[PDB]
Amino acid sequence: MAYDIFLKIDGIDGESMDDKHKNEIEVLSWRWNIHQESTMHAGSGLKVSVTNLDFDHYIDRASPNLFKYCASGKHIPQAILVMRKANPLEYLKYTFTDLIVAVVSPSGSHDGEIASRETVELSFSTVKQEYVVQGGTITAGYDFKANKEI
Repeated sequence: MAYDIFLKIDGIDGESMDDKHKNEIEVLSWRWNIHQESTMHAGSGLKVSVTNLDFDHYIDRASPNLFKYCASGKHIPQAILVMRKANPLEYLKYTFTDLIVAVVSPSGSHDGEIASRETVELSFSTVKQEYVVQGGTITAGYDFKANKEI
C-alpha cells in the first residue's frame, strides 16, 4: 500500500521489477529488536543482544533459495533492507552482515488476502541503520559478535 519495502540478499534474488531495486525481495512487513540480555546467567556461553530479522513476503523467486540456505546453513555476507514512502526517497535503511536463514515458514489460503506468503527469520551478527531526515543522514551500527560499534 502506502510504503515500499525492499530486501536485497546476497545470492538470494527476489522478483521486484522496481527500477532501483530490481530482483530484490518485496517485503510485506518486518521486525527485529535489540534488548538487555537478562535471560541467561552470567557465565553462560551463550551486555546486549538482538533478535533475528523477521520478515514476510509473498512466496516468490527467493523462496526456494531461502529454503536451500536454511537447510544448508550457508553464510550470507550482507543484506540491505530499505523502506520508502510510496516522493520516493528511501528514508530508512538497515544493512545487516553475516546472516544465516534460521526459519522459512510458507503458507497459503484459497482466500485472496493471505494468498501464498512466507515468514522468514534471518539471524545477523551486525546491523547498521541510516535514516534520512527530509536533509542529512543519522547513522548508527553495532557488531554483536565483537560487541562493538561500527
